[PDB]
Amino acid sequence: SDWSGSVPANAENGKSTGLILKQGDTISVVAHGWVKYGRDNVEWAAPDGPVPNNPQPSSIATLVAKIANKKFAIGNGVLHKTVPVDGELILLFNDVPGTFGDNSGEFQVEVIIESRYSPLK
Ligand SMILES: OC[C@H]1O[C@H](OC[C@H]2O[C@H](O[C@]3(CO)O[C@H](CO)[C@@H](O)[C@@H]3O)[C@H](O)[C@@H](O)[C@@H]2O)[C@H](O)[C@@H](O)[C@H]1O
Ligand SMILES: [Ca+2]
Repeated sequence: SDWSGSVPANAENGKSTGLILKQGDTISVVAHGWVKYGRDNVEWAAPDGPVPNNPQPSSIATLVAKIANKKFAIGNGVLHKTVPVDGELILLFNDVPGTFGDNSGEFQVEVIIESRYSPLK
């Protein structure tokens, strides 16, 4: 993997991967494991999001990619997706701001930069 590490659910600013992406690059991601987005026994999330017996609002408590303050869905993973904007890849458990204090656990995530942008010409 270009980067492998943990994404803590309680990190309100996510986990910086150090991968500096450019528009037109392609990346793949897979994310494993389980986190809590609250203290109650039902408030569990996979990267794809809350367990559906306790749904939360759109995008909340899901694993997203933050690139230059833009957010993109990742969830359990993506394959060979084109990057739309330049920026460092930050992986984030997208809880509601200010509600990370009751979060626990971490995802195990792998990122591969499948290609760096180069046009056919
Ligand atoms: O949406 C993100 C948010 O989800 C959870 O909070 C929403 C949850 O709040 C209330 O649930 C309880 C009731 O006591 O209140 C706390 C809120 O932190 C929960 O632990 C507990 O279940 C509502 O009554 C529920 O309908 C609603 O789903 C999570 O707790 C927050 O930290 C935040 O991540
Ligand atoms: Ca929370």
